[PDB]
Amino acid sequence: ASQITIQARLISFESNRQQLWKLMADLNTPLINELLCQLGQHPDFEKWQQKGKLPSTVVSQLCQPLKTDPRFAGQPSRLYMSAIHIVDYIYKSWLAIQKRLQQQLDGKTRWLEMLNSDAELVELSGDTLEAIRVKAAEILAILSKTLFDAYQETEDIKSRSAISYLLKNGCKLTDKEEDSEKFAKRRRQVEIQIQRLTEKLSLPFPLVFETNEDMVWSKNQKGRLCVHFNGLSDLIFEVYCGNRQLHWFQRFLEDQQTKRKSKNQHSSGLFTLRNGHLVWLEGEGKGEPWNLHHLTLYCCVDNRLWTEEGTEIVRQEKADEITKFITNMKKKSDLSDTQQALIQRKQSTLTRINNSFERPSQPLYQGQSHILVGVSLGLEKPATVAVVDAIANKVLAYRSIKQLLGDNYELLNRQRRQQQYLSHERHKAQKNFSPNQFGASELGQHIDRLLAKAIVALARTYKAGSIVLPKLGDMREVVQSEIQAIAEQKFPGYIEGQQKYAKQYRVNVHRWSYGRLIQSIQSKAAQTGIVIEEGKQPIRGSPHDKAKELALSAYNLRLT
RNA sequence: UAAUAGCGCCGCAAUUCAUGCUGCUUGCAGCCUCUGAAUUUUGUUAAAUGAGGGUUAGUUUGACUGUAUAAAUACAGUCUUGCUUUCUGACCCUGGUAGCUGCUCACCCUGAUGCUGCUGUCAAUAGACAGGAUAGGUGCGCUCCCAGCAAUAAGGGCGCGGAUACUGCUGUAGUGGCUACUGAAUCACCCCCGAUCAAGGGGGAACCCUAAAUGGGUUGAAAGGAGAAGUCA
DNA sequence: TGACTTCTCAACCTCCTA
DNA sequence: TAGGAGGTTC
Repeated sequence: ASQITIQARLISFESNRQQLWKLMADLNTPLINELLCQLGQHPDFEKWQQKGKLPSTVVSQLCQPLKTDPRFAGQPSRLYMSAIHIVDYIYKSWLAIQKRLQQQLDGKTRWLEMLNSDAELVELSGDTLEAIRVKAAEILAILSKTLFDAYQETEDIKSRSAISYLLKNGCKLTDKEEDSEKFAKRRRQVEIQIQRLTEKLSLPFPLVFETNEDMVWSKNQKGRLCVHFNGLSDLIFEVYCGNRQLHWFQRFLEDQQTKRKSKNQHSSGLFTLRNGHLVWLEGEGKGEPWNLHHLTLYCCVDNRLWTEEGTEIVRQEKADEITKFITNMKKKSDLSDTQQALIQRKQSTLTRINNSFERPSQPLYQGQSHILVGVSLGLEKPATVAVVDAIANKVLAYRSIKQLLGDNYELLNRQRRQQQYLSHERHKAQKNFSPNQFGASELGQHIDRLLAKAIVALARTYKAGSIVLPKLGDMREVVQSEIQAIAEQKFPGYIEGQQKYAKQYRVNVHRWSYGRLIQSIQSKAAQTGIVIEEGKQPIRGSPHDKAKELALSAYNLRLT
């Protein structure tokens, strides 16, 4: 899985864009709005929230009686299926948050009604917690996924209270056979949250085209690349890309022509194009929306398919997941009419997958993960690295933040200054204020990408097999402890001065964005081929020592 | 006149070290000369930082094929489109006229993450006019500090009216926001005519090659994953 | 507004036209 | 015969 997206503006006639704006802003988004509302008031909605799996076909079923509606008609099949898909996945994320809120409220009402304190536990249930806690401990600690699911399932007052007590007490050899505070705070926090939940119980949507061939490519008489989409072939758009992204688009036309010249003996499905959104960006100025906003294509390209050697890897992934799909469907005896069509399409792909298109030749680097580049995140130094051997105990080479961001350091300093300025402005914004993006930029993202590129390049230089990153959850405790450590480093025991310096430090050296950095490193390493493991950053020590010990802890846990 | 102190940065040291340097002794010995790391420690007649607002489908970071090359990388060949960004420059500016609106003010007192703070010129009024990013303080900034103002922090006091949730003492008066039209730059060696849902076309200069031929070249660089939704603050 | 979190990332088989 | 648009699916 190395999916990446390229983009290119689409230029066409005004009449060619008035059709696309009206078709989408007036008919396709309202279909998504109505499909979202209907999926919410569906009777089975609370059944879905209990699970994480909205049914495969439900969003489609609510759309078939909606395609013929007076206000949702005239949409191309791809436009309709895109809207359905939009409702499934846009409303997917929507109802995911929905069942978080709705089902959390339901559980809080329920836990409030059932879970109780130690005193009420003794009064109603009255079971000795040590005995049942130790029994459950010897049941689970002595595939524990089944046991954790069982804990997730047990809801009776005594059973849920005792199993949660065992889970939160350490579920292990703890000499303190105490702390009814576990389910006490459980019920208390539940009551507070149920109180809260009792009190509180201009751009159209994109066009996801899940089929690669729904975009048909052609070369203009001037040599420019052109696109027209399935369902709208009278609408022709010209690809205004950049030369860096051009070799993808020339690959699209070449790949499509190659399938044509073989009389569809080639499997679109090894295409370097997987799908493509068709969004409208936002323009500055005035005017009818089609003349202001720039239509933009967002093609998702599996970068692994570019090389011929990489294609065989994809050729092996699909030929394995699909031959399993066949066997999974071959055990059933239902033998539906259109089901056998689906069965038919599968063996068609297997036969069509062994016909190779011309792709470049690359000896994909083989990575031995024994080397462990360890990356340490903090406040004073935003990020430091340590290339350390694990079989030995020597550090091959450290690099600090001033040394990974070559010529990008002034960027870090001015980004810290900007993050100070923007935070002061947001605090000054109070509750009533104009939009707070005034003066904001994506300098933080540029730095979080420059840093990931350098870290991965350093890993590749030393043949590193893995890059180790701190768990993002432990990034508030770590920064708080680093502030404390700096405080006692400056003021030894003068507590007043320590607090004052902590305040003044938080004023200037703001918290970094340790989510975009971990995500950008995950993207870059995955693109290059370096697997990423996660360890536990040590609480104290010098940043270089913290990085080295993180890297070693990662290997120690890998040994398990 | 004053900016003390604090806090963050950035050098500059100084020391200790290796991820260095050096030596083979090949994992030890030195060394700090570069490169870093880690302290602390100054703010030099200075080193490096450096935050008023804007302007380019700017340039550079590119693809394929071949060669050298294990690779990188180099070189040659062929192609080239303008996306979204981060810088570095260069340049422009310190806006106007119209409307529509928001807030805040009887009067005190403290003083906020409050506002203001440039150079001349003419006043010395409170404002012009010229300049203009060097712009109160420190090497450089700050919510810190200094100076004025402070009704537009919050709190306290407290006069008269009307009401008996709260009002009035309030002038565009001061500061905001919005829209519409306008002012300048509209760029990447420079200049001119143009495109800007598309368009480039010309004309110079320096330099290099070349004696010399708009003969050719060259006249800043980098990075990519985008959409949607929800939650927290 | 910032920060976080979740999700998204087809494909050949038809029938139709030229 | 060679595309274009629709169809359907866990």
